[PDB]
Amino acid sequence: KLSEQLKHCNGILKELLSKKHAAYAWPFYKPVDASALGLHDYHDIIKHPMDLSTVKRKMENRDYRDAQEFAADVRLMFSNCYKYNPPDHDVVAMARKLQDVFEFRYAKMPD
Ligand SMILES: CCNC(=O)c1ccc(OCc2ccccn2)c(-c2cn(C)nn2)c1
Repeated sequence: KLSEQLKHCNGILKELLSKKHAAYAWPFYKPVDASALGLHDYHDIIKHPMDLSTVKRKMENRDYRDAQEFAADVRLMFSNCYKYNPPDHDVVAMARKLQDVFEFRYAKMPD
């Protein structure tokens, strides 16, 4: 939502939030509510929380100046998941699948 590359980023963001990917994207829709989920060590392990609603707010507010800055937040969101959770947890399988969607479309960035 701005430059050509940021339009491509906004397109990816809309796809990640779309019903097409909802079966595995839903844990990433909103900030992790650590207290609600009983994850009382979450904010000791994850210094920089990130989620798709925060990425959406930042895109809407024209916070991202380029595609690289947008991608860094999306990857931070996945990295937090891989850091906090055992690699055999259901949420990690969901993260892997949504990251596959992200990486393959991000690679189609217009020059
Ligand atoms: C290391 C222990 N982890 C958790 O106890 C845990 C539980 C639910 C989560 O999210 C809701 C969710 C996801 C998938 C299936 C069912 N419920 C999470 C979680 C969510 N995110 C983004 N990262 N971890 C962790």
